Amino acid sequence: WVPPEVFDLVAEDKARCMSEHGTTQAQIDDVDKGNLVNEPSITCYMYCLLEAFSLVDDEANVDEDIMLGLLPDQLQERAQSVMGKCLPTSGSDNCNKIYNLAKCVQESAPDVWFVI
Amino acid sequence: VPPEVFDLVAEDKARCMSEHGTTQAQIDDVDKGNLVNEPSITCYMYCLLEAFSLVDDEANVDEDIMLGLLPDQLQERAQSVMGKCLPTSGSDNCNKIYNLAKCVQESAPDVWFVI
Ligand SMILES: CC(=O)CCCCC/C=C/C(=O)O
Ligand SMILES: CC(=O)CCCCC/C=C/C(=O)O
Ligand SMILES: CC(=O)CCCCC/C=C/C(=O)O
Ligand SMILES: [Cl-]
Ligand SMILES: [Cl-]
Ligand SMILES: [Cl-]
Ligand SMILES: [Cl-]
Ligand SMILES: [Mg+2]
Repeated sequence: WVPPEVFDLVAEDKARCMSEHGTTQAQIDDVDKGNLVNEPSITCYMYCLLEAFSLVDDEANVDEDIMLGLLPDQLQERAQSVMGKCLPTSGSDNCNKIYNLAKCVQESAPDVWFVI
Repeated sequence: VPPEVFDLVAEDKARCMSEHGTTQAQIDDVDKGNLVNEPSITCYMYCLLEAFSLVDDEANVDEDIMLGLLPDQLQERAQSVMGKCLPTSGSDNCNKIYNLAKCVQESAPDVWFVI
């Protein structure tokens, strides 16, 4: 046995997603605080992070069951009502659909946000 | 009032470790690629994969979800590893995941991916 090089999937996904969508760290910091803008460098970044855990496919379809598994116990009941209101996604393109979803979630549950 | 921000991965690990009596030291060892066939840690590993929909209630791997964790450039290597290591086998869910982790480690020994 030789020590392997270890890769944190979350870290590697954020590095890749930020590079593939031209996202700045300031932008990521804003997103991590729940502050969003309808600009692809933000919204396609969010999309990219969701897709890397199979929370969305490549056609903006969100997998509710995968999402529920990730959420903590204390948010399960609320999450079911919020996703019932906010899914299926709708918008102008893949990334705007994810924008609209995020905004729908914030409207329904203004005290809840997450970072992957 | 700013929203409370939940760290999903941190929550999932916290929940699994509390369910299985798993210590941070155990999780840190696995994160370094050190594996042992001990339920307190192997059941944690199963729990975490299950939370991510990577495995079902019998520790069967969902191949599309597992491959979906990885970037495009790693799909071929990942598929090769899955050819060697799936389907899972073992005496219970925790042992199935232990055998899977060990297979994955042996099959791609230069690298170790962790949620
Ligand atoms: C429907 C639901 O509960 C959560 C989906 C909201 C989108 C959140 C995106 C988060 C991120 O990209 O960090
Ligand atoms: C259970 C788990 O953490 C999944 C690890 C990610 C997929 C396995 C990687 C294969 C490869 O990249 O060598
Ligand atoms: C069997 C396999 O492919 C991966 C084993 C589980 C690794 C999951 C990492 C968990 C953590 O980092 O806490
Ligand atoms: Cl983009
Ligand atoms: Cl959807
Ligand atoms: Cl479209
Ligand atoms: Cl399997
Ligand atoms: Mg994919």
